[PDB]
Amino acid sequence: ERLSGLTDVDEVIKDLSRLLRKLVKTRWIAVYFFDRRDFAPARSTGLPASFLPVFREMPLAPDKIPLLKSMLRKRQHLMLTDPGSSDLLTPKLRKLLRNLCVLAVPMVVRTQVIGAVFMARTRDNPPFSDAETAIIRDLVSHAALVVSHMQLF
Amino acid sequence: SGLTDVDEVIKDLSRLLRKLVKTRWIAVYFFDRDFAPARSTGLPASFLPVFREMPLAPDKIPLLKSMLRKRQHLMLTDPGSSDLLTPKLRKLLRNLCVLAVPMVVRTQVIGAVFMARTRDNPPFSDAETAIIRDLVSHAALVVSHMQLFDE
Repeated sequence: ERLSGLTDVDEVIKDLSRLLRKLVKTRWIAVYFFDRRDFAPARSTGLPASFLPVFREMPLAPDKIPLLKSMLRKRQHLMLTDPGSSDLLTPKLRKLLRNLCVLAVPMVVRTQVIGAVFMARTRDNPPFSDAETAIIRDLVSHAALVVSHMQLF
Repeated sequence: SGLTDVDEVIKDLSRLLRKLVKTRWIAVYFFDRDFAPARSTGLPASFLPVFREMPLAPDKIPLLKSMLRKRQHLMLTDPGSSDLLTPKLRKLLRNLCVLAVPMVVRTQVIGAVFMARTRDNPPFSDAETAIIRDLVSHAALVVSHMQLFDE
């Protein structure tokens, strides 16, 4: 009956996160929307409790984080299999993510980036495969289209 | 140019269902007031003309009417003896266990997925139907958005 009940972007992101975790083995998932020129934290699932305040308060600025600027410019996914030693991250982020393989998937609708989904698992596990990534990219693209219809209001 | 379309979502749903829940076949329909064939996977050759040309009318098939009213998935382990089917479907499906799953967005039925196994194999379990519900709900919402705002 009211538009608010039909445009609930957070329930879309919750459902997306749950389904991804059920389909692909992951330590955690962190979803951001593209605002202010930067990515704002939307929802995480599986982060260690101590890192939840960090996630909730830390915007991600492409101008500070080369990986993110690349993802945004190319409108394509990127994976870091050794973030600890990557110049494409901030010193802060290299340390935070040092034990992790990180897949960065932009939320793209037509030609535009509206957000990003980051998925992580520990580096002693195999990196995300092409097969896993194909599923992820599909599901994120579905969610992005839905969210974009909703954010029109 | 969009990163997906209704056809690609249905192919994706079909692939994931087939991967995660072993079936003989699946058949997906859109709800129009009857169900129109969308795509099948795994049907024998001889029945592809039947699938392509047999709309399913709830007014004629009580099982489908129940599915549509209740917004519930329904399983028949013995279609041959079932009063909730037509003579045609009783014969067609006599050797199978069939799960009927509605494609629902906020109470609205937009389609259905039928999944079959042979009667000789284990029927679908509650664990299997939970997986199915999750996948079908996702597809339903995306498809409904596309049908409404993009097509």
